[PDB]
Amino acid sequence: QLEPPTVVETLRRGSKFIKWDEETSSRNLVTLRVDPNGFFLYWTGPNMEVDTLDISSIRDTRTGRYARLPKDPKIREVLGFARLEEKLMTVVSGPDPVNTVFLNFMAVQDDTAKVWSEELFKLAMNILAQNASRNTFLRKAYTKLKLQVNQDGRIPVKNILKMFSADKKRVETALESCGLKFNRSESIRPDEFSLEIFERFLNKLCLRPDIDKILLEIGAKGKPYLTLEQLMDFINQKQRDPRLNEVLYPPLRPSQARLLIEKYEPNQQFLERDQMSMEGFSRYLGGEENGILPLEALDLSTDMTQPLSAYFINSSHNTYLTAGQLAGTSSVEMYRQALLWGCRCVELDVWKGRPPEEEPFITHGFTMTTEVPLRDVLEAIAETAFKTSPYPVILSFENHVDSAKQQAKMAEYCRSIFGDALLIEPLDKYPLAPGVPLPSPQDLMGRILVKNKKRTTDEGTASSEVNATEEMSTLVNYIEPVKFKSFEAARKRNKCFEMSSFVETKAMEQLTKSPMEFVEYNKQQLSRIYPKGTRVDSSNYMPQLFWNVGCQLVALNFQTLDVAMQLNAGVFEYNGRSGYLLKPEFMRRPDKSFDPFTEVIVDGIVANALRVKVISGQFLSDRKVGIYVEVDMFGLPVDTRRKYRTRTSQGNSFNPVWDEEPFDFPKVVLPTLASLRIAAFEEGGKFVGHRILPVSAIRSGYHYVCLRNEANQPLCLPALLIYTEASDYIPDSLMDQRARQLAALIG
Ligand SMILES: [Ca+2]
Repeated sequence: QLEPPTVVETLRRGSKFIKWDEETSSRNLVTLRVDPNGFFLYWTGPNMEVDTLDISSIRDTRTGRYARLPKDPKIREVLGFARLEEKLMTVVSGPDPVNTVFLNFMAVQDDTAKVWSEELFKLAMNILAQNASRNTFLRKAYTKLKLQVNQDGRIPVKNILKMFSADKKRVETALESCGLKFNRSESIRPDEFSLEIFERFLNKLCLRPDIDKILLEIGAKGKPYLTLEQLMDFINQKQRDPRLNEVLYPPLRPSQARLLIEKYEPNQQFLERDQMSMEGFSRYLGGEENGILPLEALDLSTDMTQPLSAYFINSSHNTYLTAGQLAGTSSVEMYRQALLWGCRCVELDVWKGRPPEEEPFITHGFTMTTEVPLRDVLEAIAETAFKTSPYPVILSFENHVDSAKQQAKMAEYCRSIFGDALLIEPLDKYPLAPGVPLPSPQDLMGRILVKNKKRTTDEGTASSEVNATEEMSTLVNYIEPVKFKSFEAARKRNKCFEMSSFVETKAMEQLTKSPMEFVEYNKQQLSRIYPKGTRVDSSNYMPQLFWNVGCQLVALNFQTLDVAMQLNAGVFEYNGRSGYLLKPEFMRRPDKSFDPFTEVIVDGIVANALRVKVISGQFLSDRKVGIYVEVDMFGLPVDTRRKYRTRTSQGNSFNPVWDEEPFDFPKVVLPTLASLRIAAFEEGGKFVGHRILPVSAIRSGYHYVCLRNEANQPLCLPALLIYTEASDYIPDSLMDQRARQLAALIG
């Protein structure tokens, strides 16, 4: 039921806006249009050149009172400064939550900005628009070329030369072949640059012997075409998924297989005889029908009824910072970016107020950073708590205010800002008695829970907390922190609404010492882990180390995107970006038990066996440089193999072909926790793209994988071509041993 991106009628034609820059302090009058496929937001600016904004890279559009107000008096004199409030709209785009740009537009009509903001936020955060197929990204590149015209309304050659900048001579060679004007400028009329000419230009620019090898291997030892039984047997032999059932996902019939030939083959002579040439099969391999993940993977199809303790929750740590821990600058924008990305547990370190006024502020503990006040932070959390996923957001207070007047001021702020969302009273079905589990995420849709006390040197400043008052301890009902004594002692206590906060090193000690008791603890209560205090440059531990034993709130640092943050943002993308993933069956049922450090297969869990072979790649860069591709697998410490690599291609960043043996992962013990990680690098270590695929729902056969950038935003051109084969498994000093097992996962 996930819709395709549909551009409404009032955006295809476009309205008028008054784009104002705060820096240049200027006024222009532009017209905002969205192209009919839903790819760009383009406008003809003052310099007669069409500016474009990629609509997939929009983080937030905010209008009304949340929009940016001008602080230059002369630009308010220009705009004439309360109906003038709601005619504002700002668009927030960028490649990571830190380095965001702003685009300010003021409408000229009456009540258009609300419709424009809502339609742009719907077109940006779409699910099927992000997980598209390969042909859609090629058409996205074509629409990018068709929009950006010059002052004479033609397409200059320099845009085509800046697109495929990994060569020169083949570009004008193929343009001379296809019948195009190759020159310095050449002023190409857009009528003679339709989509078929673009497809001919790409097919004569990049020759594909790999698809010729695939056509050689799938039974076309006769040259030209494919018959119905050959194409049907290719699909039903290679492209199946043998883990599923043959009665729920039925095999392909020729009556359904004729529609693919009627849809993809361009040649009318092969079509009447029901055949498929090479030019049609190459179009088939990147369509809607043959993707890398099925559409059930990203749809909100997870059973959201289980207790809250059975859910990996996307969390953050020191969300106010934007740089290193010591001398950073605190900012309120990072709360909005974290909540709009999909984080659900943010942090607040509150401090006491000054003599002359009274206000608590948020900053790091005496390391000489900046200061933001608490009211703006709570307003930003109230604004962007449910703009992306209607599911409960846990606030994590780290209180330091010792003057109870300011504590009652903070409690009154929290009550007056949020409203009905804040969980001020416990629920009817679930009381706070020893014996009853936590509520469900479905029961708390749209609510906000706080985490405060209710009446060391490595932990940072989060160990000298202050005791509560009778005002701020009313709000703490379901998630209340408590000091951790033992596992059997906190298991005989049987109070499910407790939770404990660890530091990274104490959690590593508890994981190496007694893992089964840690898993049995995590079936009932919540447990949050934050990184240590030694990390002054905002590094990240690998969160799989604590996802293995069922920790729910594994807090990370959102400012820097290393491999840990890449894995976190990649694995919480599924389940509709809701921020909640379900734990597997053997870590939330109280009768089953298993060791997380096992090395043989676990009874009652069906193992898998995966085999990945990289074939080729396309348009991976914009310069002559080599390319190599990495394949890693995270998971349980028996499954984690992150050594594999391919040989470096020579100077082919345009169509390199690798040719070696596949990478075998022949015994995956717990398959519904492993996460395959394909990544491509230039020679020397420059990052190109990566892609996170879970092993529980990856397809088999030849597929196109479209790489993403560091913050999981879809790149247009670069795309690998892999061949995977998933199948069911057919069988043929202690602390030293635990650290030896954890070495490859730590890295
Ligand atoms: Ca903190």
